[PDB]
Amino acid sequence: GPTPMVGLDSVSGQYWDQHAPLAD
Repeated sequence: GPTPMVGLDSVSGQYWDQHAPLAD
């Protein structure tokens, strides 16, 4: 998903996915 990290986001192939104000 949209956050500046890596992994999890296997529904769009992107850079993290896990809600909290760096991960939203």
